[PDB]
Amino acid sequence: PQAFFSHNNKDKKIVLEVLEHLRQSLVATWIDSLIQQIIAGISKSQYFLAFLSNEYLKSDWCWDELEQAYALHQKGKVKIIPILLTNRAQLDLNALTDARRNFLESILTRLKYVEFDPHNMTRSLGSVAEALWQNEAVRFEPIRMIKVNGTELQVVEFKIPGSNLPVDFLHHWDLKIEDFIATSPNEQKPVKFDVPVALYGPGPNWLYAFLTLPFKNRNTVFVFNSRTSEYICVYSKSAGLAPGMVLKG
Amino acid sequence: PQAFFSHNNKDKKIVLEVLEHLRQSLVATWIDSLIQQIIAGISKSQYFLAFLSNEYLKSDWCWDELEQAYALHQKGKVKIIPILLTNRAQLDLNALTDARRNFLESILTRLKYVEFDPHNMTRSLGSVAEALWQNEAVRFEPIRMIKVNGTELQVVEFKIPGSNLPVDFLHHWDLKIEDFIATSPNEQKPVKFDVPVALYGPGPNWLYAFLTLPFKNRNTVFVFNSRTSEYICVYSKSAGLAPGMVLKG
Amino acid sequence: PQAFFSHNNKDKKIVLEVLEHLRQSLVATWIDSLIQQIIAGISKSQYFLAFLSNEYLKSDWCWDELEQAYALHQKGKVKIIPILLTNRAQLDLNALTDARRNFLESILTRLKYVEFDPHNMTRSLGSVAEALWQNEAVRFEPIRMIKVNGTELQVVEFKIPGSNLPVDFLHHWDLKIEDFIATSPNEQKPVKFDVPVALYGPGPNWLYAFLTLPFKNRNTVFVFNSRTSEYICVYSKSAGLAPGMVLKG
Amino acid sequence: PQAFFSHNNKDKKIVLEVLEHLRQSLVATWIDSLIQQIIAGISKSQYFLAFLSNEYLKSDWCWDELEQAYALHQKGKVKIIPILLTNRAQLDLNALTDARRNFLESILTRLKYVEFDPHNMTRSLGSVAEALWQNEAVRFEPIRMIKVNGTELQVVEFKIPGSNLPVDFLHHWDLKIEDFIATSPNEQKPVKFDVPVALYGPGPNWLYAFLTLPFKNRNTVFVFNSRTSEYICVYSKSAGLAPGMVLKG
Amino acid sequence: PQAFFSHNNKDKKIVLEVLEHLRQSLVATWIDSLIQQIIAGISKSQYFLAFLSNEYLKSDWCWDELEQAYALHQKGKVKIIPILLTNRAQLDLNALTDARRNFLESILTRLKYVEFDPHNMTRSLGSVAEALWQNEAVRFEPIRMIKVNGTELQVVEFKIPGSNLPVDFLHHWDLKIEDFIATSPNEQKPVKFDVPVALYGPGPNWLYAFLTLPFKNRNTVFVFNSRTSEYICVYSKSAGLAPGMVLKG
Amino acid sequence: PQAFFSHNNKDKKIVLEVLEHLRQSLVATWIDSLIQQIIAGISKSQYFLAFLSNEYLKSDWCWDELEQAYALHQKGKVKIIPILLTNRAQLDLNALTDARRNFLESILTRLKYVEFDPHNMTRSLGSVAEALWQNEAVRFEPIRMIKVNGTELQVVEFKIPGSNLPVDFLHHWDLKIEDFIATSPNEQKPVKFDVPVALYGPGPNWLYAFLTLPFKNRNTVFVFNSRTSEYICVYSKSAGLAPGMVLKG
Amino acid sequence: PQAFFSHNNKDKKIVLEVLEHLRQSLVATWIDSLIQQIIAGISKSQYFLAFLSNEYLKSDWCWDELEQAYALHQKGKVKIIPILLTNRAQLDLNALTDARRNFLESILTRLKYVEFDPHNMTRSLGSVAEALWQNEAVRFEPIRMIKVNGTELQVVEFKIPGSNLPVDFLHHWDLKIEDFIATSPNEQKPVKFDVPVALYGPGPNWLYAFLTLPFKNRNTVFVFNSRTSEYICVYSKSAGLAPGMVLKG
RNA sequence: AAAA
RNA sequence: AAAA
RNA sequence: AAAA
RNA sequence: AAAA
RNA sequence: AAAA
Repeated sequence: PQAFFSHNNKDKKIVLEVLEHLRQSLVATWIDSLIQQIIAGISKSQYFLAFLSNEYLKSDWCWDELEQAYALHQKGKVKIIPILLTNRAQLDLNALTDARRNFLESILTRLKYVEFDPHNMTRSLGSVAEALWQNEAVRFEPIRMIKVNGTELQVVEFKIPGSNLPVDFLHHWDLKIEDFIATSPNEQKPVKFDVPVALYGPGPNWLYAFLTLPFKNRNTVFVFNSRTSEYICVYSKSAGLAPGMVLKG
Repeated sequence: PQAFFSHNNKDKKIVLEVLEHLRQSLVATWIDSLIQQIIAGISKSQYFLAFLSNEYLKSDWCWDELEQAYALHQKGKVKIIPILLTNRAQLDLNALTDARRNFLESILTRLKYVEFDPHNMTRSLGSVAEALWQNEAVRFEPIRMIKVNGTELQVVEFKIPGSNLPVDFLHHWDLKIEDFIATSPNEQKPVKFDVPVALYGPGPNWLYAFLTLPFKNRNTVFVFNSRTSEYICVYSKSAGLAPGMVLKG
Repeated sequence: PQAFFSHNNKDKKIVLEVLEHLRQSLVATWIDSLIQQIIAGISKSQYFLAFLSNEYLKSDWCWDELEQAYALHQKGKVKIIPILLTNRAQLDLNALTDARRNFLESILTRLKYVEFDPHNMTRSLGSVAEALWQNEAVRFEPIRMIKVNGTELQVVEFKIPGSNLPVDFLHHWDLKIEDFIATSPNEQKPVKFDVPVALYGPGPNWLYAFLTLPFKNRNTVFVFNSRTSEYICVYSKSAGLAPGMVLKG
Repeated sequence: PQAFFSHNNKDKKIVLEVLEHLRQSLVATWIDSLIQQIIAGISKSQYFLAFLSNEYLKSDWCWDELEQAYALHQKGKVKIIPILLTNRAQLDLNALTDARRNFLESILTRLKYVEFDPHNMTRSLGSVAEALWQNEAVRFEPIRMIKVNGTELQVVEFKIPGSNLPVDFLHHWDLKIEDFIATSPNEQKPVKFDVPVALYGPGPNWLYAFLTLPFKNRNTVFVFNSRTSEYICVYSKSAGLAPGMVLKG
Repeated sequence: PQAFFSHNNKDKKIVLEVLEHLRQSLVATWIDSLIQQIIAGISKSQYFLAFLSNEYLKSDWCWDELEQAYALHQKGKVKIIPILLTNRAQLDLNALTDARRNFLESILTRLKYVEFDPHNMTRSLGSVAEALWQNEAVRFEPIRMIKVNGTELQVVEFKIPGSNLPVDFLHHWDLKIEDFIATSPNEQKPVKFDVPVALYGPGPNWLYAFLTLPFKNRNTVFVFNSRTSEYICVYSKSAGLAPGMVLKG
Repeated sequence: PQAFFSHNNKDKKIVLEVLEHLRQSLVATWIDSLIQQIIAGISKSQYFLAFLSNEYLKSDWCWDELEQAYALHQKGKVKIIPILLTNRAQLDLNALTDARRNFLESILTRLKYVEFDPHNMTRSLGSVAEALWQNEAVRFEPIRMIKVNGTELQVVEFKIPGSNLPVDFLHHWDLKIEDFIATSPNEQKPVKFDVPVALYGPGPNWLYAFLTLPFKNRNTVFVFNSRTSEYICVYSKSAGLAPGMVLKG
Repeated sequence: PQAFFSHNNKDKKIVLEVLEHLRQSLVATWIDSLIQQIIAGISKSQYFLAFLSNEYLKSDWCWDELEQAYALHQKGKVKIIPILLTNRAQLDLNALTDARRNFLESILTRLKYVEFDPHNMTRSLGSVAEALWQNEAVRFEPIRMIKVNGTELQVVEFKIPGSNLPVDFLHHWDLKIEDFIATSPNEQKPVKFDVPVALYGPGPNWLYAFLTLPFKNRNTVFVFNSRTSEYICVYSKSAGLAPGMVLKG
């Protein structure tokens, strides 16, 4: 799923680490218009991340985007997730005009908002991630760079809400993965360059085949089997790795 | 009230934000002598801001000015507010001569000093302002650049010690306000050019009359009435503003 | 507020004295058409003074002016205050036509009239003034040339019926105090030229701010503080009058 | 309570001194229409005063005013009290028409009247106040200029008929003290300007607080305590009047 | 009443809440010389707050302050209360010299101290209040905000030691309330800005009048009557409320 | 503004003295066609002074000039001010035919006329100027021969009706000073040759600069400042007249 | 004001650019004797710009010039402003003779001097102008060329120290504008030839007048009015403009 | 009239 | 065979 | 009239 | 009329 | 064959 970030200029510091955190969660991002890019791809387009803040509301340029963002939000192409950088109590509602105020208090109630606090980032980041995935198909936890039995790998863990997926789910998905693979060691990407990749999480056989398949000629692939709770190598794109060696988890 | 700033050029990096914050507090400053300018105006001349530091006391010129400043301070013409850039414990007291040392500790104990800390910026500047307003009449908080109900205005805050003021207090005041009004947008002044000016805080009616009058032909003036706790416009020097419109606060 | 005077040339001896007393009461006066001047300004345009007299009812030009005034009075844009030059008993009703008698009786009975007698100037002038402010907001009193502490002053006394005013009340006031200030000693104006002006009577802070603000560069202003019950100087334009003098009252 | 005075110009000498007497009893008095002023305020609007006299009944304009007042008085919105300038025996009933005589005879019997005699001013004035206050709430007394211990005070003495009030009495109490205070020494008001006021009469604590509160910045306030039967200064406005002095009254 | 705080900066963290709790008790607080500030106002000047701590007893600068504080306490100008941050058993009495030691034990026995602890903070806070209010007049329990019947309000609790007060008690009271009313919502003070205030507690009528009177144009005032036990509105400064409503307990 | 005079030779003795008075008011005059001179310059070209006189009604050549002037007035190019040499009652309307008697009554009733009596010469001149400046912008008063402090000075006084001017006013102001100045002492002009001039009357600074500017190398200029109310010399042209002298007018 | 320059020929590179900026601030300079030129004009002769440098102290012909300037400075004809080309710390005081050295340490201490350094042109040039007008009347900021709405324009910005000027201040003023007007584009002058000049900065009307007259037949004049904050044209010396358009800021 |  |  |  |  |  791709995402759009609308935020005020005073908050570069508090945006990218949210921006980056979503990137390691394999969520496509585009920071910098945003309105015409809404009409792109599938009906499951994207979620508007309105980084609501006191100084954000004093920018009319920021306000008009949120106006058009909600204007086509009702028609169903997008749902807006407004993250309050500050607590709802001390949002300065008096400065806005009555039309602006009534428009703000509308969406804040009938549509669920997420509060953000820089002091406790861990629960703050998770709240946005949970809000992002709340109305979604199979989840995607951030990539963990872990070490097992002396070898290094990055694990891609995905959680399936409920138990079953639609049989034709892959037709409507929008998470082609090959653009998340780093091409150079210095390049920052969710998947490190030439680092072994492991898939974790229970799921159907077609889901697993759909994920490792684009990894050919890119990275060694590891698969986790619950029968013995271990990782299994399927692709050997680097020396010292054989297809089928086992790592004890 | 005017203020004279005595300092050495090594601590230049910190003095401007001290006086810049002080200038928004409707406090006149005079950095660049200071001795002969003491004898000017009313017996409520000024306060001597001696920015005491280890390198400050190492300069013979920086010492003699304080000597004369204290010499006529005993006559009561001026009071000195000592600012310690470095905490008193690590002050290089040994480098001074015995006559120099005995003089320095004399003012330090019998006269209250203000401890300064670059890290705790907000509280430290408040303490300096507090000492300035400690022995003064009605206070003057720094100008807050606020916007309320779609219109942007600069507010003026004043706090009165006790409950009452002398009837002839305006006779002995030295705070003419036409020297704090900006003439051009680029040059800095406590009162921004053409920006609506607001008066807040309880006070006598004659105090209000003395303040709004010099703003004629300069800026739109706003007054706060506690009966409805809202703002009232008295002067309309700009388009789109009518005398008597009410701002919700 | 402005006022339109309807009178016959034999009553010219008395209208100007009424006009002057109304002028000294800070009421704008318009003597010399009047019909099209009615539709100008806001809904609180003026109050029509019908100086009813025996000869006034004998003029065809004077009759039709009243009729159109009443025609617009029904609309509520203007109202007519009938001032009786002679007593109602001795009014020449027989000479008038049947329509004129009925029209005169309709306005004299359904709308309260004012009885005027040359013998009692003080009460008659006050009743004329009282009828002007009965349905009006905060009251104005004639300017008084009063000398206190050996210093000459003029007073602008305003009385508030009900001790409460609308918050946006000034938005609907029709009076520019500048036009009442004389630009020359020979000019006839409610406020004399270079004579200090004093404000008296209870009122909100914003009313005091609005009233004395246009006085800048025109006259020195004084206000009343009921806490100590004496006048205080707030403006220094004349020689020897610093801002802050206190004059007992 | 408000009061509307209906009288003939022959009794003009007597009504104002009756009007002035009721004014000192903190009764709002309106002399100068009267019909459309009935529809204003609360159900306890006012008490119509019919100054019945031989000449008064001889005027058609005055007669129809009483007819309208009684006609809507049967609705209970207002009550009329007849004050007889002449005694009932010598009233000119024969001059009245049969409908007028029956109408006057109807009201004079079913509704209680008050007799007025010029020689007995002291008794007659008390009866007028008693009739207004026989069917009314907490009663006041006319203001007395008394001097205790060399201090001038104006006692506002009040009485409670029954020593029991509704707990929400102040909700419908249409008595605003602000309008009864003098803004100038020459102003005719029940409360004189700058003269300290004194509260007398047993009652609930909150009743006092409602009365003294508007006096802030207006007059020095005194309150009577029955524990020592002595007065207490609670406001310090005039010179030398500290809040807390004791007067043996 | 006023209070002066002398302490060491390692105890600066814990002192403020005691001061902040004390401020809520409508008790004037002065933290930051002090020795010359003792001679001010009436003989009931303040109470000295000696926060005795093991760190405190090692400061020569802090010790000598206690000397003149105790010295003029013998004259009866001020009475000192010692607050022991640590329990008396573990005070480092061995560090002090003999002369300093005999000084400290002397003031500990003949003068009542208070025992303090940070675990049982509530009782510890109450004990300090009791010591201050033991020798004082009618008490003042800290302001509490209670939402009764859907309207927010604050209660000013006052309790009278014994049963009565001197008739001239108001003269020497140093508790003018205006020093405790906030002017802005953000700035902290015992009385919140624009919040309705209520007076609850038995007392004489003049005491009630003296309290609500300074609140005009500041906050809405409520008075408690024990006859039926609700709050009675006397002042109406906020929209939606009128003087006369009742708040059932 | 321009002025075109239409009159008969019988009133030539009085026409030029009215023209001279209007010339002294800085009004441009053209005496001796006029019909084709109407279409010249700007829309606010001039005002037709129709000197209505009985003999003028007997000269058909004068009649036809009025006919087109009315016709061109109807489109708004010019406005006619009819001046009555004789009063309305004695006007010879009977000798005029039906078409002409209907012609004049339309102007006399629908358009305001000016009454002129040679006896009240001063009032007549004022009414002529008053009508001329009634529909105009800032007015120009007659220039007086005033001596102050031993200096001969010609003062130019103006008055702003309403004390407000369009900001772009100078673009459409058809008032050039250069043609009102005298080249030789014997030449008749509103401005005397080589006599120093002054500016008086409140107004914007750009208005003052515009009026004095054409005086370079022409006359010595003075200005009036209301701060001290003394004339200020700004031009050093005549001998002994330095720029900067103070003239106590 | 006037200006005399004292410098050494090695520092020719810097002085003329200091002169160039000072000339742009409308100060006439005289670089190339100087001693006899002091007795010329008024008591406010000029400010002696002593460009102190290491080599300047090494020229005997340059030194005695300073002594005569200083010696006559005691008479108050001129005040000397010393500019330090190099810092005071490494000034070659040892090379100078005892009399010469003592003369230098005299002037350097009792009169304020100016430090100048290459690396910062802007502060160095501003500080020179700052001390240039520290003891002088209304300041004249350097001429700046600003094109507004497509119209090229040069602005002369002047600011008044304090709030008021002496009424006869123009008598002693030494800023004859005609000496700063260019006659040809090629030559350099503070005012560009044929380029319109705009007047900016609050001030009295007469001061505004004093500057515009010397511009007639020379350059187009513009005046900034703060009522609406644009520039108003009063003189038309160039085609395409006639006095009166508005240049919105 | 010291929560009337 | 889209870095085999 | 000391945020009426 | 001291940026009206 | 939905971590076989």
